[PDB]
Amino acid sequence: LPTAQEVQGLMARYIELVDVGDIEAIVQMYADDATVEDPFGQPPIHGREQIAAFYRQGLGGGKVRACLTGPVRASHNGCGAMPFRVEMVWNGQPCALDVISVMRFDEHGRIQTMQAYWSEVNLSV
Repeated sequence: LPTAQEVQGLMARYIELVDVGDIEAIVQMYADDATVEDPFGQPPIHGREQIAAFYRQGLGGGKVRACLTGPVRASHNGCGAMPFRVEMVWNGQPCALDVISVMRFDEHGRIQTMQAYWSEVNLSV
């Protein structure tokens, strides 16, 4: 179970992998029975293949970017939350999405749950 400092490291690492579009590396941060709610409110996806499929759908095009927009806030029970911005490209038009992601990590340092908070109000062109 990661310490607060290890949570900050793991979650900053997540953002880096997203930014460079390494699907394989991201999927491996997840526990075998992880769940992903993205956007939070939608039904959760479960299992490594479905999570893999999710990240391929979003990052497969290659041009997607991401960076932290403030520090990671970490707990002493293996959890953390971070604000970030995702730059992506629907029709050639640059757009940005503001997101906050909440993660719970398991006893092996792997992501057990991820919840990503955003909606259309957080999208800009």
